Amino acid sequence: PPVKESSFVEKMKKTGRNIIVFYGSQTGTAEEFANRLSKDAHRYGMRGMSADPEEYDLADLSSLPEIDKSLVVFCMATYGEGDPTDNAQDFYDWLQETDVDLTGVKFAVFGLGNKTYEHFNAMGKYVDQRLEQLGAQRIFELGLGDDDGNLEEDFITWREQFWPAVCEFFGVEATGSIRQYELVVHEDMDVAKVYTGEMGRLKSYENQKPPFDAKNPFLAAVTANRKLNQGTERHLMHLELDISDSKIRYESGDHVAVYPANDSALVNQIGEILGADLDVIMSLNNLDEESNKKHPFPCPTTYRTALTYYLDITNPPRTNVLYELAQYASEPSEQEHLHKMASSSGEGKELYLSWVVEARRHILAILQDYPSLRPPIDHLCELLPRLQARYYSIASSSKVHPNSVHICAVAVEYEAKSGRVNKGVATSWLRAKEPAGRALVPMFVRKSQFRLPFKSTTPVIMVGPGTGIAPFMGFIQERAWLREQGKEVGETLLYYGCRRSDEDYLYREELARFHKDGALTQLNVAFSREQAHKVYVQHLLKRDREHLWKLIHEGGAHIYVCGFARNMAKDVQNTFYDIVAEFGPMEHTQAVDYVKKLMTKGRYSLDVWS
Ligand SMILES: Cc1cc2nc3c(=O)[nH]c(=O)nc-3n(C[C@H](O)[C@H](O)[C@H](O)COP(=O)(O)OP(=O)(O)OC[C@H]3O[C@@H](n4cnc5c(N)ncnc54)[C@H](O)[C@@H]3O)c2cc1C
Ligand SMILES: Cc1cc2nc3c(=O)[nH]c(=O)nc-3n(C[C@H](O)[C@H](O)[C@H](O)COP(=O)(O)O)c2cc1C
Repeated sequence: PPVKESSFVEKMKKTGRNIIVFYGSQTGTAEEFANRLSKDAHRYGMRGMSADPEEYDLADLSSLPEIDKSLVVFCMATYGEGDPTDNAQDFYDWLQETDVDLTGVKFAVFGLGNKTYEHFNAMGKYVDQRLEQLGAQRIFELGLGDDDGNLEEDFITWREQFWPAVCEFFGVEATGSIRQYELVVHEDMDVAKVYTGEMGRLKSYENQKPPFDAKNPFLAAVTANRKLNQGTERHLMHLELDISDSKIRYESGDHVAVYPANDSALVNQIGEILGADLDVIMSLNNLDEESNKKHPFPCPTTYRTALTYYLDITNPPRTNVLYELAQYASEPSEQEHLHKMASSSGEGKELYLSWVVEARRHILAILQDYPSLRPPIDHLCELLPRLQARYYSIASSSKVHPNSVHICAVAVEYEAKSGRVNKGVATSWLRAKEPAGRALVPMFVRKSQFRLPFKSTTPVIMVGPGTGIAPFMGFIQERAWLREQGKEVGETLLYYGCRRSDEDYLYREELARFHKDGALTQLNVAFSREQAHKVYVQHLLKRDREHLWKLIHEGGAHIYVCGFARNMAKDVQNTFYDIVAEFGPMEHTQAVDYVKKLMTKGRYSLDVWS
């Protein structure tokens, strides 16, 4: 229940703006595009602004025609079941209820989707179709960005054609380095007025007061951090975060989010190579005193702190960041390279995709491989995108561990084609937390729809290969609990998979116990590498087809699938089609409808992380 800002049309009028770009984003991709489009307004004699549809009354769209050459653009990402992003929720519901007339409104839509989902860019497709039905006229074709390929490139391609169309329609042409903030170094700063990594209110990390959430995370102490796998090929860990006194509620199936810190050595190095003093206390105030975002991140603060807690310094810099940096490359060929990274075709496009994206070169890596690139630290901090929270499937039951949130994660570390060893931000940070001054992890809980059945007699079929075992340790703790409580619990099956029982069989002992005690009716483990051929969880599902069909069709069984690989989820889904087709019996097509029907009925749940 946020307090809506005043009419954005009136705001546009007052600031002389004629184009507004709204973003339907969840993890910032769409926000960045909207901001990039809004910044483009200038290059064409127009003045724009970006905005969060949740903070406004979209009904005011009907007043947009009161501004000459007015235009509204929508950058929307599609989520769970072709649903809108949280922030675009009210807009979505509204578009369904309203009879409002938008005659004279000119709009354009760029959708962010993926093709590896049942409803590709549903949101974008809807916003674009609905706006026309209400009477608004499309000024440029709907953009169907695909994140399965390179969304960034699609955006660039769409955009390179968007503006010429807009210029042609409105009768305006092009006009051939604009900074969003100004630097204000502080000399006398009461130490108590300097942000040191809090996400929200000053000193909120130190003075913790409920309720806790994304904007006011609870600093949970790590009471446990142990190695889960037996071998050393990889490092899988299990942590326990104490949420006592936080008044935080959670149930198995929910995800726990964390705000990490970047590697100090990496931060230190970025400062070193630029010759900048990371310990300078300062602020970056928006040059547009009209905007609401007065700072790119909590200020005043030091660079070190920004680079440490507020900025992303590990993922590959996007085209516009490289483009704005070119100016700081004292070597011609390098300045040229950076400048051409944003090309929509040719060698320039090939270089960004192979040398930047594919090689996973972070900013420091680019500063090293292009020795002439020596930008001022403050302009860099303005260009780098914000550091995001990382999510994890809570690996414990709140009925058994009401005061603790468990995590099961695989540490990320790999060789990038850039030649260096890339480290996962959150997993490295977590791996380093020792129970000891106790080690704290800023966190919060995100409710999900991944839940055990309400009726305890209902059979549960769990499929979780590798790290996907995470949410299931909670389910098993819970089901075992329901039994201890004397209640009647139906069958609980676990289809787990790993490479070798002696390499990475997670929770081998715990699972063994649950099975012996009957908490786990069946412990089916696929050891993918203990023989020449691959053996995965679906092969076991196929093996037990007769019993699973009995549990599903006549037992009311609920199915759960969790893990990284989207392909694994598809393979598992395919096996269920075949099981249903065989024992119905029924044709493949009907088996597909049957299984997809289990989903819409809440009997087939997924928690895929890719
Ligand atoms: C809802 C949800 C639930 C999840 N649950 C868990 C969980 O419970 N347990 C768990 O282990 N993870 C889980 N994750 C993944 C987790 O959120 C993080 O993405 C993961 O821990 C890595 O984060 P990080 O900051 O350590 O690495 P980051 O710095 O975020 O780097 C991640 C990126 O590195 C790149 N990358 C990784 N390996 C390679 C490679 N070898 N070659 C090239 N590029 C590579 C990819 O772009 C990958 O996206 C879940 C994710 C989501 C969204
Ligand atoms: C949990 C989750 C669910 C998604 N569901 C869909 C979907 O149904 N359809 C689709 O086209 N894309 C889907 N996507 C892909 C996103 O729309 C795409 O990655 C978008 O770039 C994210 O933008 P954002 O960072 O602005 O939220 C999903 C991504 C996640 C993480």
